Amino acid sequence: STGSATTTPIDSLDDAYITPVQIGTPAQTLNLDFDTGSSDLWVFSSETTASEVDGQTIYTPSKSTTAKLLSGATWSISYGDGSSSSGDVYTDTVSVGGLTVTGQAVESAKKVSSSFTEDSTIDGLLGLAFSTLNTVSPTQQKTFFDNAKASLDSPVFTADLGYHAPGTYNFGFIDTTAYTGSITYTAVSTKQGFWEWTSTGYAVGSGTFKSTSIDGIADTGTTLLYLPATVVSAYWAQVSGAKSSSSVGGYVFPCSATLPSFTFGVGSARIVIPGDYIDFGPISTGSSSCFGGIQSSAGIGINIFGDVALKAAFVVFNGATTPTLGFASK
Repeated sequence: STGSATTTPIDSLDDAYITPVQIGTPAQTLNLDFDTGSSDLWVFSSETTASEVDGQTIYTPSKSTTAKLLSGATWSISYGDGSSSSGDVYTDTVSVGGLTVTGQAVESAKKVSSSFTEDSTIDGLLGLAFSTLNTVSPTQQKTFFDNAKASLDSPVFTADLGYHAPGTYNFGFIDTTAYTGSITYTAVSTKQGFWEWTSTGYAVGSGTFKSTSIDGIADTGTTLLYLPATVVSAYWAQVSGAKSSSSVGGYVFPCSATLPSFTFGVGSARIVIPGDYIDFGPISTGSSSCFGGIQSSAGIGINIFGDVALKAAFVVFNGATTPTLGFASK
């Protein structure tokens, strides 16, 4: 089998991407944030504290004839950005772009933190990291991809995120029309449960390429590109007027400035992030100070190849017995 779904930016900045997901019988369609940095499929629901729901579409398990309570099961998650949620668990039928899993753990939120409530466009998350990070207790549950894997034509999914535009998640096949050149595959460590890999280096604009190993994760659920402070300093030094602002919480720059591209290494291959991808607009409405899309990972404890980087590439998440990542230009 295969599946293919369009993923759509939630706003004009590509702060995140939502993908429609069918849950239950009859189908309840929710717009979920596909997140290769986590491993829980959780949704706003009829069980979510009323005051914490503000415009989201909810899953109502009582209206699904295929929903079954996973008795005794609870979940609770906290994300790198400080947000969180928790609740109980049902199993139900879940379909993504024509690909159907029966008996998928659907984690129903009883509580969500403010940032989720405040974002009316995201109805939940669909985790695509490794199932070892799944938070369901006492019995850990598998991700949608893990459950679908054996049935797929090939045990892979691909992320093709758009710049200020929709893109595509495919399951079970590689669309050879979606990228230019060849796909370069690179080793993955699953030891922290992430799609973790090592970039071979970087370049700033037309500058010479610096060969240096950068360990990080391919994370569709993170907006920006978070890299070591040295790398990030080298980038923003090439932007007139840029500075790191402790009050704002990272690098900012005047919108009158021209942003250089940023290139990262995949083996001997090279992915170029155009400068425009690194602009995240005014820090506040009307401000001439713009927020940068490349920021320091210092104090996160891991480097994160988030949407800023991934949307410059066609990315293969290869779930073969030994997982790998593939990157192509497009």
